[PDB]
Amino acid sequence: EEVRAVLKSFLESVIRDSVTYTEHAKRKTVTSLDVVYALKRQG
DNA sequence: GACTAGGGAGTAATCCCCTTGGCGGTTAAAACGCGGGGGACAGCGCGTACGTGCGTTTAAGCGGTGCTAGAGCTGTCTACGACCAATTGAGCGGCCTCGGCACCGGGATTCTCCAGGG
Repeated sequence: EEVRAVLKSFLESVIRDSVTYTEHAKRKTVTSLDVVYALKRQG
């Protein structure tokens, strides 16, 4: 249950950043560059 | 044309305020030490909550398919942004307050310890 909580607290952000990338991409399809760009900001 | 008179600069003396070192006096913070006690931790017991073996199924990968709506590039124009300065006012550079902040006292209030009995 705890690891379920931590994944719910991690993946929602690592897909919300991709959502913002799609918003600032005029693009309905997630691509590798956009998702990796939104992802690497974690560290 | 020859020499005369006066004042700010050239030379110089006065003042004098400004600091370099060392040394002594004195308060505050840091430095050191003890009695004792509360925090750290061993020894241990256990139970119950997982560590593990095996039966019996749903499900991701498998193997393939038929396309379908969103993504990349091809012109093309045109609304707009980076190119001089006048401006003139939005705002900063320097000064002068009295007020909120600084901070401590008298007191009410509150937080804590004990040796006993209750």
